[PDB]
Amino acid sequence: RSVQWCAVSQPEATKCFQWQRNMRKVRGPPVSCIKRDSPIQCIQAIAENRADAVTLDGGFIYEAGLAPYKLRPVAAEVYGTERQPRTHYYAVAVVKKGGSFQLNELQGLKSCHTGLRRTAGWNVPIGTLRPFLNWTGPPEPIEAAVARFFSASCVPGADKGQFPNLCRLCAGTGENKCAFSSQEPYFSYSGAFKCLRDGAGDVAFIRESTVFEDLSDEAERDEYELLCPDNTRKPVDKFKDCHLARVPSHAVVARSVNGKEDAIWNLLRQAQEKFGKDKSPKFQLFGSPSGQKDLLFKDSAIGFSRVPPRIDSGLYLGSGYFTAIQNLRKSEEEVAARRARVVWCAVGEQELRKCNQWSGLSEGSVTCSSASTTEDCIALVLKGEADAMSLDGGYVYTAGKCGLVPVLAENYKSQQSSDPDPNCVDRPVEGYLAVAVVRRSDTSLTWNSVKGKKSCHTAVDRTAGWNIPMGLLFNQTGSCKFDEYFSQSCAPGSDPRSNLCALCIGDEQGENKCVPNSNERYYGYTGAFRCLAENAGDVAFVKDVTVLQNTDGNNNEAWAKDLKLADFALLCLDGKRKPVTEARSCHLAMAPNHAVVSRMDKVERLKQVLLHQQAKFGRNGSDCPDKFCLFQSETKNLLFNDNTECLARLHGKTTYEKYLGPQYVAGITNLKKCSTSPLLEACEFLRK
Ligand SMILES: O=C([O-])C(=O)[O-]
Ligand SMILES: O=C([O-])C(=O)[O-]
Ligand SMILES: [Fe+3]
Ligand SMILES: [Fe+3]
Repeated sequence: RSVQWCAVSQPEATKCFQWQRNMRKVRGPPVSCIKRDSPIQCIQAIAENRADAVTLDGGFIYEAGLAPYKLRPVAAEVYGTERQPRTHYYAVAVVKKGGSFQLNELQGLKSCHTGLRRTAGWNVPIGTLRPFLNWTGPPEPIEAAVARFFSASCVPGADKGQFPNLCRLCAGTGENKCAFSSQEPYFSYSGAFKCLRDGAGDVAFIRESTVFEDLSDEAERDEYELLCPDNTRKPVDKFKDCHLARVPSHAVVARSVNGKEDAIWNLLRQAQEKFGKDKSPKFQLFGSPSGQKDLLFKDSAIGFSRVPPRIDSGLYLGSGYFTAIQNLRKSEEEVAARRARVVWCAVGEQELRKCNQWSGLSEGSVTCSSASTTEDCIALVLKGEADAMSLDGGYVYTAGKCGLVPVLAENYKSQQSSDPDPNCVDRPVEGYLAVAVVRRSDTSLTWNSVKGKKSCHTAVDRTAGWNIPMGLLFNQTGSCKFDEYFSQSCAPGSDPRSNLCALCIGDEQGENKCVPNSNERYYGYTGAFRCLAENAGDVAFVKDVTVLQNTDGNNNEAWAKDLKLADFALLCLDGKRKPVTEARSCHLAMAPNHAVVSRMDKVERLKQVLLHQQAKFGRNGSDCPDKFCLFQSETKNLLFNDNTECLARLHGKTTYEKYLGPQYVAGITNLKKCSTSPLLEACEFLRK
């Protein structure tokens, strides 16, 4: 079956045709070409299946990610060199030398841009100069404000109608003037450079390549330089050192659903290899005829790179640049309100309910967001759509790999440095005892003979219930087969078809079996524990407070009502057995305290909001419990552990690595080797 590319022009359809001819020629996968007049029409061809793929600028991957279309990028242009190739470029501000104005002195000058809504020609620069625009906000389109900032401009695609100034130096003819296409001489990255070049403009907003690509001679290059963001002028090659922004390369988007990703990927791979960088005159994928530029793909791209399926437009774009486009549409106050506000990610209904309820008492400082899985919560923090949540030392690793960092850690009752403690915030964290619990009665179960029995775990990927156990057991056999370790388990967030989920029970309705959220009755600390207590598994991987807090009337949920501590025992690594109260000398390992994680941009504020909220809804805080307890769900441990004495200062461990430790870090790494999350795969891709 053939893969239908969408051409947004004549000369692009043409190429696509020559592209066509040499694939079937050369025996390769087939490509059918479509014609349309523009990205949006190309974006609508795709979603009502009238074409399969189209390559697009950052500004449009965005557009394309919106309902009703909702396309997703599947391959990224790679730029640079085979040696040092990249999936990002630099939005630079280029001027001719002789003059001296810096990025702040642009008001009134004439500017040349790539087109309306394009990373480097609109989105980046206008976002950089907002502060000078004196933009009142909606309903007055920013355009209105930029058209008043510069004297004359060329902003292909702007409304000549409403924004005359914006089209003033456009060089096209009649209806071609100021068009979002090749009819307009000053369009895309080379137009905009020609504009500066021809003296129409004063500044051209383009990518770092444009002058070396369009400008043959080095010494010709010497007539231009870059406006750095530090109000300094540096040479055209110090891009790395002087750029407005660093951004995501263009990408082939395609339908999320019935994408035909395979094919696209396969056609690109092949086409890549056959007609890629000087591999076949017979036809060139990244070269356009003389007079033309960037047909289909970006002249001088060096290939394509797959985009890991966890990624959408929003995560493809990056927190920074994604929210930045959003912002071209909100007053300065609404943007500022969003920043003072801490959006919390809630995992499930229950956690969502409590979050709300806090929301109401935060006095607008805390609002709620939600997901049905932790990882889906780390993905919203990344799209800047949520901002914080408390994670197990297991998710601080993933998050860490993703760029998020530990802000504050939950603090639990001490090494008995004691007292109901006044200086907990400054009190250094102590870790928690990851233990292995079994019923007193199974006198013959030991560390050494647990293997093969049925286990109960909090969820896959957490310290206590997965990483510590599974890890002690993996050292010994090197078996990546974590599902043969125990006969049938309850390890939420595993294949509900697999063994790992055989004893899980979903909800009160036998629904949600083996899901990583509170809906599963056997999920988390308390849930792994009750999986034992109802003799579903034989060993549970929890912490010791779990047994204490859930036995001896400590828990008055029927399941737990009659259990007494004396019926439980902990398995020592030594082959011994011990009473729960002896966990200090009888535990598998010491786990690091859950930590609240956030993007780096939001740390100080988060600090604040949380240090203030705990004064009021904390353990020994004000409105608690007349009004609300932040740290009480009652054994559900929603949003935080019910045993958090407080939220304490980091003491410099403020990188998932300093925080977690060489050891712990080493360990997850090994285990993740057997397989990694689609989510860790995605972040790997956006990191490099
Ligand atoms: O990034 C840009 O400015 C473009 O693609 O025109
Ligand atoms: O450590 C664990 O298993 C947890 O925090 O759920
Ligand atoms: Fe671009
Ligand atoms: Fe934990």
